[PDB]
Amino acid sequence: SMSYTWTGALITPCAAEESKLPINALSNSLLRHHNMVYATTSRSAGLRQKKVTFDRLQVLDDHYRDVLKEMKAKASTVKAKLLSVEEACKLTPPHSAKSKFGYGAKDVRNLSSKAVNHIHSVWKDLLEDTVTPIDTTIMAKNEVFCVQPEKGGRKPARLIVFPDLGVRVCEKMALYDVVSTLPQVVMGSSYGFQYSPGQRVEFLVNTWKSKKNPMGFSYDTRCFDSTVTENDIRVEESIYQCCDLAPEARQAIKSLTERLYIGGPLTNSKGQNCGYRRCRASGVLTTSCGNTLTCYLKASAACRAAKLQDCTMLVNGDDLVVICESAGTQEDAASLRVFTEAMTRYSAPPGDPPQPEYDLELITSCSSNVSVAHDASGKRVYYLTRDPTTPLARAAWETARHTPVNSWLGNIIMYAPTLWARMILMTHFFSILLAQEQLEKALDCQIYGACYSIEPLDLPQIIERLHGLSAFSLHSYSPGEINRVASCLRKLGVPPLRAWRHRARNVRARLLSRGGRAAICGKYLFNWAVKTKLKLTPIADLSSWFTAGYSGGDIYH
Ligand SMILES: *[C@H](c1ccc(Br)cc1)[C@H]1SC(=S)N(NS(=O)(=O)c2ccccc2)C1=O
Repeated sequence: SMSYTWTGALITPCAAEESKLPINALSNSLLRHHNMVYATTSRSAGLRQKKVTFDRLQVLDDHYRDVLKEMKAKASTVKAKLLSVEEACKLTPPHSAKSKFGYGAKDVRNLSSKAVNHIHSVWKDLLEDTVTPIDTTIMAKNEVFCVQPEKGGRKPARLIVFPDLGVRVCEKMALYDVVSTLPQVVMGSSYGFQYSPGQRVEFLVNTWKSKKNPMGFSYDTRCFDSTVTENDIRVEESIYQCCDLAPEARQAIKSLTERLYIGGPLTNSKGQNCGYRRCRASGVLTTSCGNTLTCYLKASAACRAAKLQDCTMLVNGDDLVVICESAGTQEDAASLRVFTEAMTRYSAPPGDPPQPEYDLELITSCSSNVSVAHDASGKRVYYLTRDPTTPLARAAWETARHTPVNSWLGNIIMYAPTLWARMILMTHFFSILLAQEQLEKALDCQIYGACYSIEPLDLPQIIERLHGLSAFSLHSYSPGEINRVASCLRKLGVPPLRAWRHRARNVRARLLSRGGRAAICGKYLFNWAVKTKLKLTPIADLSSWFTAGYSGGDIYH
């Protein structure tokens, strides 16, 4: 069926939309080519609609059924429970989109009588009606990027589809525990959200070394959400139903699946009917879990169809990487086309066709790649990195304009061992925090889709816990990594690394002259900036951060 059907009504904005990076002294000192940084807006929604709208002609085979069978067997061993209205309300982000029935995220978190009553009535409607399509709002996402001349154009805005706040609270009650525990059980080590960046690198390296003649590849599905069929979503529901669940959950899950997940009417911000959706909604609680399960199911089946030897996959939503035994270059090339053919039959054709890679560092998955550096003793240390273009463009944007989400802080946390996060992001932001006396100001940042409130002075502790002490001592980075960073800086007009060193020395001294954690930040985060290095001893439970994915799931921790 068609992923979407449009009426003609436009996807409209609910507020003023900034698209250009304003000229600001603070952001200018980080990146000069401001004209290269932009934010997508509803003005390009039409271009995105055209791409995400198409007919899916899914054909399933024995490989697919066999894998599905094994997945259900593992799901049957999982026991999940309903969340109380209180527990679901507590997971609601402080600034989540307010309901259209006269109450908001604030009312929900505070458990206002009006919020709790509407929630109760929505829940009861789910149990009493498992057919009537639930309404959803379609909006254009505003995200920041850097222009890519070679691409031939700017990126169109992504579309987000989400139901009313009351429905979202009910999703949590019926499914938060399921999406939070089921995937790792069904997928095992292949479930990518159970890993911190370091654990991810460890799994990738160990897996790579476990092959006699390693070969790996990432598979990029073109418009994954749109390729997800009504059958995929119902198969996904059957996997959830294999769990040990309370009658109410079972009923609410069937209802949400039939009324929301498999499709429904699309309404713009003006209240007009934009059309109908018959694919995955980007903005529901099950998006990440459903996508991961679906990608895994299809990729696993396609691995068997292609007869790939000793395969090992790592899946994060639609992000997929496969490492296996090579059979020669020509044979690997033929095997990948077979893999692609199967994925296509399963309704998941490629954006870019997959390419066999024989060097681990050259495999980009989930926009990242493993690279190597050395600690103080000269020992090899593998770590996760990525091209810094987007992180830098977003850092500049967030420096000029106050934003609810601080992607720069998530980037420092996730890519703390990288030379770019250390020399540029840490330096630039601590300099600003010092200037504004906001070192103790807590900030919101997304990690695996979930929202966390983090204090920047806690960075040293967070980084040590997540990456170990080596994150503060890495040096002698690879030639490839060094060149990518250097190239990115010239393109964006970002000052050279040597200039950042000078800035860091100044920032470092200022933090050391201050109290508590500020001195620890100066000592640990900027030890790389001084020749006479201090002794980095262990600093005198972030497990919940890397347990499951929640992208588009309206989760606040
Ligand atoms: C790809 C991804 C990148 C790094 C890792 Br360790 C896992 C997966 C996608 S999946 C996802 S959700 N995110 N957002 S994140 O919150 O994991 C994040 C934020 C900032 C830097 C890196 C990762 C991805 O990036």
